[PDB]
Amino acid sequence: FKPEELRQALMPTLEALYRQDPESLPFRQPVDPQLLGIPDYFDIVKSPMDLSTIKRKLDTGQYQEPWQYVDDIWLMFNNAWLYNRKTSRVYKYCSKLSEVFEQEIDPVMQSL
Ligand SMILES: CO[C@H]1CC[C@H](n2c([C@@H]3CCCC(=O)N3c3ccc(F)c(F)c3)nc3cc(-c4c(C)noc4C)ccc32)CC1
Ligand code: NI
Ligand code: NI
Ligand code: NI
Ligand code: NI
Ligand code: NI
Ligand code: NI
Repeated sequence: FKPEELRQALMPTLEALYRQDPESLPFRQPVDPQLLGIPDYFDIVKSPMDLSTIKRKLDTGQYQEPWQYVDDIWLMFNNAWLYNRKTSRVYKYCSKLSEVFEQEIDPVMQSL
């Protein structure tokens, strides 16, 4: 896997997430527990992940192969499904992003 060519295949699936409005809005920056006043967040969520961090990882070439990228995307989703209640807007928005992601990523993984 050449990093620039891998980035060209993976990045459209990240943009597809960012395009989701409002559903990507809680995911575009790292969760800020001090601003949101949720001091238990880093207790429950051991490994934070968000779209901005995944973008930087993609841009800088830290994904050697596509399943590490998939793994971080799902970590983002999984953190929010763990921390947030099923009835909450963030949780529902998370499920929406995951639905978009599976639609986007499956053709890309098969082409890779
Ligand atoms: C500047 O952009 C705004 C900042 C406030 C944000 N916000 C909000 C605000 C505050 C409360 C009321 C509300 O409805 N919010 C909100 C706002 C926009 C959304 F798209 C959304 F789904 C929820 N709640 C957030 C929750 C989380 C979160 C994630 C992801 N994982 O664990 C937690 C906790 C992250 C952000 C939240 C939503 C986007
Ligand atoms: Ni593009
Ligand atoms: Ni939408
Ligand atoms: Ni390499
Ligand atoms: Ni993982
Ligand atoms: Ni598409
Ligand atoms: Ni699938």
